[PDB]
This record gives sequence, C-alpha cells and structure tokens, in this order.
Amino acid sequence: TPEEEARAAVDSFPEALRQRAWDLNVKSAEKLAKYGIEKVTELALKLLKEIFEKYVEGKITREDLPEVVKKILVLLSLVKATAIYSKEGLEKILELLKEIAKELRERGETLLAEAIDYLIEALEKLHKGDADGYLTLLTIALYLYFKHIVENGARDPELAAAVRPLVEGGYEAVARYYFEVFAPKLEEGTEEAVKLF
Repeated sequence: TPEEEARAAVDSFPEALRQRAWDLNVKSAEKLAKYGIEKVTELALKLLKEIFEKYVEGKITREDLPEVVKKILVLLSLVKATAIYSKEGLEKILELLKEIAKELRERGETLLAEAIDYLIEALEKLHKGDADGYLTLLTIALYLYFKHIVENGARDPELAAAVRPLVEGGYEAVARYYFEVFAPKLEEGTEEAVKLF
C-alpha cells in the first residue's frame, strides 16, 4: 500500500533525524500557541482561502513564486499549531481543505487534490501525536505535489526539472528532501507568522 511503502521509506532514515523534525514541529507550535489558538486558527483560515482563490484564478505567475511559497510556509505553520493544540480549530481547517480538494478534483487537478487528501491525513496523525504516521503521510502529500508539478510542467519547465529527480526517486527521495531541506525551513514560516501578530 502507498502508506506502507512510504512508511517503510520513513523508517529507513535515522531516528535522530526524525526526532529532530518532530521536535522542530512542536517548538514551532508552542511559539505560535503563545499568540492564542483561536487567533492562530482564524489567521490560518483566512490565508488558506486567499491562496486557494488566487490559485484557481490563475493569478499565480512564475514571477509570483517566491511570495506564494512564503505564504504557504506561514499557512502550514499556523495549521500545524492548530493540529497540535485544538481539535475544534483543526476540524474547521480540515473541513475547508476537504472542500478545496473536492473543488480541485472537479477542476481536474487530481494529483494536487490527492496531495491535499494526504496532508489532511497527516494533520490528523499530528493531532494524535503520531510522529512517524505524520511523516509518512506528509511524504506522500509532498510526493503527489511534486508529481502534480511534473505533470503540469508546461507551466514552469525549470521548476518541473528541479523536482523531477525527487519524483523519479520515489518516497525515499521525497523523505530525504523533507528531512534535509524542508523541515529546517519551518522556522522561516514560523518567523513570518510571528510578524503577522
């Protein structure tokens, strides 16, 4: 099963590295939880809606890419804080993501919709405190996201070319990218979120 294979990929990496990623998520969540979980959730919902509305309208150009990544990093930091500390807030964020995934599927962005389904599942594992289950589902969500970029690479061929080795390398390559590149960037998202308050 995709979940079993991705999980196997996650377990092949050193425990210390996985523990670092987990500890980093929790520290970011505590930093954001200091600002009120209701406020964190409200901001998360606002940013999620903005990003989705802009995306569907095709107003994200290649020139726009650095700013959107920053907005996503903030959104993920806020959402993760909510997943750790508020079931009700989490339920609202998840409900919205399910609607977005359905809409994207109806629009034919099927891989992106699948990526979002797996993000939703990862957030539920995060809420339950399952670090390995979280990293497994997050790896699948990133893999599907990159696959979406490669299948749509006509929109940014260079970006497709950059992430293609990750797709060709499978869940192991995606997990490797996460541990070595993505997880350290979480702090960047947290800092931008702090600035918003």
